[PDB]
Amino acid sequence: FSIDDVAKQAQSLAGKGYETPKSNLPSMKYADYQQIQFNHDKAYWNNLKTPFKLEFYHQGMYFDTPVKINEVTATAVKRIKYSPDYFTFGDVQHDKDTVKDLGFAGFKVLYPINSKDKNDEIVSMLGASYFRVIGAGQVYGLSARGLAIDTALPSGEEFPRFKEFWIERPKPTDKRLTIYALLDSPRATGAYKFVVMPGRDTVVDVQSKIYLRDKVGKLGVAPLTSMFLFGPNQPSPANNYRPELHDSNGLSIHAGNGEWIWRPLNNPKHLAVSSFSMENPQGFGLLQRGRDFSRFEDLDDRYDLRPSAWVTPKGEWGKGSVELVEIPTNDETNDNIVAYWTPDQLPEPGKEMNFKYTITFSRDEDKLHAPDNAWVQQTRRSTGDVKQSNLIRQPDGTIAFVVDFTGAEMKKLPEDTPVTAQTSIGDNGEIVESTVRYNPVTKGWRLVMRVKVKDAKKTTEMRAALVNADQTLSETWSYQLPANEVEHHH
Ligand code: NA
Repeated sequence: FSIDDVAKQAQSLAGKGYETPKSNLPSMKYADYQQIQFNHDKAYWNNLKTPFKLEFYHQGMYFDTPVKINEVTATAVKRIKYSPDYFTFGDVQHDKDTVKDLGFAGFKVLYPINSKDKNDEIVSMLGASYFRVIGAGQVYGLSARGLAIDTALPSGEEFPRFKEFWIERPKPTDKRLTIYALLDSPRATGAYKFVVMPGRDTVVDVQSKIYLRDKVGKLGVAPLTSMFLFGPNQPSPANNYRPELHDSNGLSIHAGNGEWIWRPLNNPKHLAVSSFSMENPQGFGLLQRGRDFSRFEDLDDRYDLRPSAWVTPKGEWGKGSVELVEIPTNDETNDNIVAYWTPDQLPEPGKEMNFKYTITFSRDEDKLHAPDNAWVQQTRRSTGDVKQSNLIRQPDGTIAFVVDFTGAEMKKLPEDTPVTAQTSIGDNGEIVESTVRYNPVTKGWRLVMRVKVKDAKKTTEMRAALVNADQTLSETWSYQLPANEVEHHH
């Protein structure tokens, strides 16, 4: 069994009219749902000699369609049948006749990633083509997807879904788990081979074969979905003991031409789409830079322990854009950040597309960056004059940003190193002041940029990179001041 077996099924589906899935759920309040729990004593492979274990999700609410799950042993492909016996329901029905047409909603993978005597979750595959992944000592944060379609387009995003999985039984000695997945969507289908490698960083190897059943406005490859409520770049308007609240705070990109770009995330008042056009992207990911607990202070959610996800393409992906979508949100309950690679041109429907890449879920951001290129540790917004601290100061139309850089090589540079800053700003803004100074506390350099906005109702974009005389010392801080962000009222 290989990806070809799945691809064959994908190609077939792509050559026929799309079959809209039909709900198979009978009569549910969320409270009741939370009562349906998987009997940990029923973990798949709990009887096998293998560190990996499987658990399943039960249908209910908006998980109104099932996914088929098969196990791939050395000699056979066995369909893992759904049974209410895998779960405990307590208060809910679950009659062997009321759950007759039910199947699994999704599945999770367990592994002793933290300690030998505990099978902790490391992967969760549930809903559309979404899945969550974590490394050692981490807590669930951002999600990845098998594919994204027409995201942020006025015509409406199309959400493909994984309808079937093939999980091969690992040898007792295996440290990796292979998962195959069949993806179906109104205008697209696909075949995936996932290879999950748990560790300090849990790395997922991805190979896919996508087929368009019909042309689409936008194809999102290797998508990531996260959440950003507020942070020092745009602090919470309402009092909150939490200084920050987010699963990611920036989009990191290693451009086709070698430049490193860092786009701090926002929670704009209006839908924001940012496109970084390039050819052959070397890498991109939604990162969580700054993991000291004091940035978050939340003991229940532990944002400080949530993974950064870095996508590394295998091969040349050609012309397209690493796109960032920021959605207005008032709550941390719904993800508002999306990132992906979207190709400029697509081949004719039915034509096969091959994408190979790895997704690294890590807490070692410094290791997800080139050592000889400084990165932005944090971005702090402040009123125009950074020297001023008066509490009743009236807006003077100007705004400032304190951007702190640090890095392996930078930490060694001498204090008196004449570090300069190459800046730039869009037509809607003007750079009033731009200074760089050494930070003896961090052993890095601090940039203070003050800019004035011409029209607060329009978007304002600026860029800055630390340079030396002989070279470029840091990634390019690429910031966007959302429209209506610095507007005063009432
Ligand atoms: Na602190």
